[PDB]
Amino acid sequence: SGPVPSRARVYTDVNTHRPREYWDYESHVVEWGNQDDYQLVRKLGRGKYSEVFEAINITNNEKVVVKILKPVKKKKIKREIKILENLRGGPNIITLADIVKDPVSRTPALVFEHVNNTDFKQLYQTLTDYDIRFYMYEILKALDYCHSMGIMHRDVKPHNVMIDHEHRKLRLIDWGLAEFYHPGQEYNVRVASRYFKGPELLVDYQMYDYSLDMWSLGCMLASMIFRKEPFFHGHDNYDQLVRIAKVLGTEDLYDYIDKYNIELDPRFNDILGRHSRKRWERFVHSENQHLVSPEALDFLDKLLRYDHQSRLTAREAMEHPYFYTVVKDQARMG
Ligand SMILES: N#C/C(=C/c1c[nH]c2ccccc12)c1n[nH]c(N)c1C#N
Ligand SMILES: N#C/C(=C\c1c[nH]c2ccccc12)c1n[nH]c(N)c1C#N
Repeated sequence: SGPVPSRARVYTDVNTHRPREYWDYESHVVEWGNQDDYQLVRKLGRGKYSEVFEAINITNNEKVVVKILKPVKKKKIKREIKILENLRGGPNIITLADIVKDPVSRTPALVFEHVNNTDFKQLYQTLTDYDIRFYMYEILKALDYCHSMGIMHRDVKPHNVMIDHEHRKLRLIDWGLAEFYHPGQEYNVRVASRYFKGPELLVDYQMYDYSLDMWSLGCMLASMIFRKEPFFHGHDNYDQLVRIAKVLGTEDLYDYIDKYNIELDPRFNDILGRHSRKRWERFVHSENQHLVSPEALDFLDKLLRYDHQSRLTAREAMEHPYFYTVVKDQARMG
């Protein structure tokens, strides 16, 4: 007896009514820019499948970021490209400025707009209550947009949210794990960073959807308002679910498992133990209380739910009273 099927309760059939070309990334034909337009300046970091450089566009002296892709399935590169082109211009979505390659070796690279980021390990220490509300709202705009365009990000975490704080400018980056949502599809659960993996991933429930990103977002919120990063700190994927259970409680976890007829690894129920659901107020201390409000705790509570169908959508989240003062500020006459 296998697990009960599931489908997204929003944007379920966005890709269904799109032209095949929209989601059939395998058939996408890349339009290549010119490699010689860019000069590498400094290495910023290294992914498992890429190397990331600060660069300059020499035709206009603008800073950019160049991500050189290591040898990998072309299918994976084409998926990231198609997704970035589909979402280009969307609110707080990183802009893919160009796609280039060594014309002889064919080694390809993605070129992005530059964000003058403050590393989150430094920045979050200094964020005010209003700053958190504001940037959470910006992330929600990006997620509602990509979800409405039929795409799951699947790697929401502080490292993938670039913030130029003095310009109050936020971009959601690294779309390398993102995928098109098709109802009934069984997806790879090996996505997202350990600390931001939703319960569905940790229990190997493959028929997940956009709501995975809302779990990850709730993990970020908790880490910001409680000044504990990451909030759920497991030592491996099994222990990650234990850390969640110690806060959300084991009864609601086993209710979730039961509802979807999920078969848990035998090892789990010995390490999961029995835990009451904790009040979110328990994590409020003198040092973080200026970032916590009844509205913050109510909002967080509505994101961090075992049942993916029970989590707020990005659109529902933007309606929450937590964002009242932010929404007025955004109401811009310009
Ligand atoms: N240096 C160097 C490399 C340069 C490039 C290869 N394509 C590119 C496309 C646009 C801009 C630079 C390169 C490189 N090629 N292959 C790697 N793994 C590299 C590294 N680092
Ligand atoms: N890593 C990475 C990326 C950006 C940065 C990493 N450290 C930084 C330090 C200062 C300024 C920008 C970055 C990045 N990855 N993908 C993109 N589109 C990016 C942009 N911008």
